[PDB]
Amino acid sequence: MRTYTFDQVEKAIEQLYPDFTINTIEISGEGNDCIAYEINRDFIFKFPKHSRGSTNLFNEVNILKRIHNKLPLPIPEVVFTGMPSETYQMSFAGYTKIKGVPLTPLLLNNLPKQSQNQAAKDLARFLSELHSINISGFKSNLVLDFREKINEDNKKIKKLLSRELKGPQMKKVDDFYRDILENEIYFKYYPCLIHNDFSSDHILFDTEKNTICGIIDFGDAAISDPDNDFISLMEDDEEYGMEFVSKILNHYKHKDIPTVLEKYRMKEKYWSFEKIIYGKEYGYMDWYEEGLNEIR
Ligand SMILES: Nc1nc2c(ncn2[C@@H]2O[C@H](CO)[C@@H](O)[C@H]2O)c(=O)[nH]1
Ligand SMILES: [Cl-]
Repeated sequence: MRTYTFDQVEKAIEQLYPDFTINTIEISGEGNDCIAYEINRDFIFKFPKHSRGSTNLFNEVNILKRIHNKLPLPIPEVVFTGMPSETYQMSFAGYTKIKGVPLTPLLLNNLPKQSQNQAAKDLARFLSELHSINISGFKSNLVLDFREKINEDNKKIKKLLSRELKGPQMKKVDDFYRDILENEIYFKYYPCLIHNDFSSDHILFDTEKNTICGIIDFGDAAISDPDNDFISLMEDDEEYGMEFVSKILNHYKHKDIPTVLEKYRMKEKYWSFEKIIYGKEYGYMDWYEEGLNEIR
């Protein structure tokens, strides 16, 4: 976590875009990587909160450039870019603002049923088109192999928690990982481009038309398991629930729905472990203690 004032934001952008006069600045929203500023009412400028976030911002800028006209929904179009330094791979990025509000579970459920169903179809067509984008020209570094990630997570957890857990407790963590890794269904998928953070906060809605009008926040985008993009929608608390996602799956012509459900169940048990690792790697200490407490 690092912080910006309006004066730094304006100065940073002026250095590189001297001819863009700034009138108004205000915070649009915040994710885990960047703060997003609304400039001149019509632009969103993301500035990274730390080096990791900046690397994700850099990722987002390059992916958006590659897929800019391949999708059936608006996505952010980059119009302004910052520069690298010893600290940030990209100091900021500016794009055209997508008007609209997040499609919260609450909003979605209050829509007429025909609109709920168009939303499901629209989300599926967007995912289908996305997961079909040809990935040849993509940076091979973008590939996230789930088997590799799980193995590396198991060594990170050991190394992080070795002096925190009693032996029997670490042995059970070890068992959990071993069990995950002997199940081939988590690891057999055809890699493609995925949004990888495809949740309701990132789906923008036009409440005059009652239709989805944008997908945002491509900072986690990767070449990986397409099923990631359904499981992130399935949580009942903060997301859409099984019923709605099962309409999406059906429009998508998903062939193996029980496999999607099993990946969701495993991801849900996996969350404590993600909180420890994501906690340390994004320096969110609250998450770390929560997952550690849970593990006991
Ligand atoms: N309404 C709107 N919000 C955005 C846009 N880009 C970023 N944000 C907000 O800022 C947060 C961090 O990117 C997002 O998750 C949204 O809350 C945009 O184009 N339109
Ligand atoms: Cl249909």
